[PDB]
Amino acid sequence: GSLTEDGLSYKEKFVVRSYEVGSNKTATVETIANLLQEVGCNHAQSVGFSTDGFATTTTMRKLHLIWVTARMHIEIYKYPAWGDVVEIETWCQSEGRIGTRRDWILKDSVTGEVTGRATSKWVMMNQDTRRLQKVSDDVRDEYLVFCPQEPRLAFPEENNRSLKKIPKLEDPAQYSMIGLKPRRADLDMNQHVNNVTYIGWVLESIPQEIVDTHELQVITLDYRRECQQDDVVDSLTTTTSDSQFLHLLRLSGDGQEINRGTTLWRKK
Amino acid sequence: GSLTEDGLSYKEKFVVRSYEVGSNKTATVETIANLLQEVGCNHAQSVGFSTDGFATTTTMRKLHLIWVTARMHIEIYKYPAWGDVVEIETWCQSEGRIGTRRDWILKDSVTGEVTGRATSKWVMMNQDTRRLQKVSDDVRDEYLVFCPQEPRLAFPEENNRSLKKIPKLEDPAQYSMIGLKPRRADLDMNQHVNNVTYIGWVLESIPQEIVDTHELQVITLDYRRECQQDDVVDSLTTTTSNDSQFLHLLRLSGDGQEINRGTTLWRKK
Ligand SMILES: Nc1cnc2ccccc2c1
Ligand SMILES: Nc1cnc2ccccc2c1
Ligand SMILES: Nc1cnc2ccccc2c1
Ligand SMILES: Nc1cnc2ccccc2c1
Repeated sequence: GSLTEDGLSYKEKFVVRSYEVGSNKTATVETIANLLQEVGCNHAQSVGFSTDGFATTTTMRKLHLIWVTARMHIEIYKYPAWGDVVEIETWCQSEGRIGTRRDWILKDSVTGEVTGRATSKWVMMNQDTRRLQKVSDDVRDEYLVFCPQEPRLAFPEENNRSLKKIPKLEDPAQYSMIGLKPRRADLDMNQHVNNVTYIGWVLESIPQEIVDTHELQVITLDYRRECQQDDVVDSLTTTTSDSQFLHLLRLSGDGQEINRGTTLWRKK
Repeated sequence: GSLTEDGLSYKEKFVVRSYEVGSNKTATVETIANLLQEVGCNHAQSVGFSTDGFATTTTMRKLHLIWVTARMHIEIYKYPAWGDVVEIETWCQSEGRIGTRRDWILKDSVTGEVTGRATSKWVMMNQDTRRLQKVSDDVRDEYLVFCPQEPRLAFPEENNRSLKKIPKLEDPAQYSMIGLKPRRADLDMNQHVNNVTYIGWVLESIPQEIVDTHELQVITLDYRRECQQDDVVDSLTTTTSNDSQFLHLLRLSGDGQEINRGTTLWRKK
């Protein structure tokens, strides 16, 4: 792909592959999430940041500081069929001392219509202590020149689905998938579990009949803790209602929370 | 991509993606196997066959007959780095009434050098009864016009690694990864476990130290039985050997029913 005319956003076109589609011959939400991650990487490379998924500056590298996803929000109107070309436009925006935001717009290359949109909140943390730091003055001036100065939101709606608090699921869960482990294909270049894997694990506890009669429209996911290579996960789901669900990912042993989220599904 | 000038082979270029690489900053063998599957699907579409992974004709669809992988053989000399463009050329060849063969050649787009090669054996079977059958003349004549008439082998060698019999691993296995289950991302459009998942499951029992100090050079995998969506798998490995060789076994964690058997060859980095 390439940076747009103003150098404040990045665009890339993707053809949907045969192994990237589900039972309804269209891309899965995990395929979409992978393409957003890929276009975010190419945007970070096109302007000089690191490309390991942390988008760091030389200053951030010296201080052992990385960017970590705290929240992901995805809304899909139409999943592209295999062979279809999808165009994704992405940009970053500063959210003061709290962190950074990356937004995406998905379009049909042939019609030009918006078929999806995503937003994500990123926080700064020490890679070793796993702490959390306010965006310091020195670090923000290094990335602000690559962000639009006026607000540019994929989800502009005054107080919408991406800014609501997610509650903690109470036991007993209605549905569950237990004993979920990552394999080497679930790890990234830094040997950490890929963020898309957690989306897949959340969806493992959705009953088969929902998957067979409904299409996933919205997904909001909070990232509270990372699952290590040798950890085992339990995926929990309860219907809160269209069909809505509350989700919970937690360590199979102690029940330590790793993720919490919500999904909205539409009848086919 | 596109069919070549003679319409007897297909070529496609792929850029390596950020999520497609491993710890060495290069594509994994599972990424490669996925790209071979993708280029095979585009070749089947470019000449009118089905695109569900079974590459069927109207005659085969009428008889509930599909093509299934019996063996996969992959040899990688250089794994492409992310951002690198890899060009894959694929073609089919008839192997009499036994079945068909699909071959691949992987190249560096910039240098033009061969960085890998693969071969696979496919058998014809009834979708429902799961019973294999020898290719009839009516079925053979429908695909022969899309195959080179002279033999065209990715592995031409007098006695090569892709035609050797794989023995059954004996208990106790040296290494093992137990309780492996497929998720929805491991299923294809027909809700069957993707063939690349079995390659990943085989490699789950290779010790971390080998993965950290060696690079996978050769992998030969036999597909004896399919793992169902609700099945659990056990992955077993024993060292059989500057190079490291292993014997592999995938089997159902319950009854110990065999699903796959294979061999891997690794070279020191
Ligand atoms: N409607 C969809 C889309 N993508 C999915 C991805 C993983 C699991 C279930 C899904 C259902
Ligand atoms: N805080 C950041 C991080 N990475 C970026 C990559 C491209 C453009 C703007 C960015 C801002
Ligand atoms: N050297 C390699 C290449 N690809 C792999 C894929 C899956 C697991 C281990 C691997 C090791
Ligand atoms: N037996 C088959 C199946 N699919 C093919 C696709 C393209 C060219 C030749 C083929 C032969």
